[PDB]
Amino acid sequence: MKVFKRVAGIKDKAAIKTLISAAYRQIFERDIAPYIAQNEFSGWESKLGNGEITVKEFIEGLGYSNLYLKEFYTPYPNTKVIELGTKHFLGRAPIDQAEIRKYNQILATQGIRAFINALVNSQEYNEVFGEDTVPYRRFPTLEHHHHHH
Repeated sequence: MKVFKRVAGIKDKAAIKTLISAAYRQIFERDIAPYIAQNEFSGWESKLGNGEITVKEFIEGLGYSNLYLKEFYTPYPNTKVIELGTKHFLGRAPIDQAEIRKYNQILATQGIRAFINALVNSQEYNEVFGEDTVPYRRFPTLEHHHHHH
């Protein structure tokens, strides 16, 4: 039940970097070594800790990192990048085969930066995991809304 989000008062670079380490294990899936994280994102981390950027813009920027894409995109088929990508941001599986075709089409035409940006600008993300909250896995529960047809 360890909930990682930005509290209005966290100016601490240590607590910020723990929020960032959690965001790695959400998006990149792997636990990233802090000495690697300061070689890759030490310049991007300073904006989050001092407050020049939001948590949404930081995390969307982690989704743009070619380290993540080297692992879960460049050796992976585009459709598998959709389900694992949405799992890491929305915490959901893709809705229909047509939903898959749209994320697949955006990634094919624009590219990977537009694909992550589509998952993060999905209305479910901003209303639940907004510009303060980290996208944690949404429990094995998930079952809502399903009424009598």
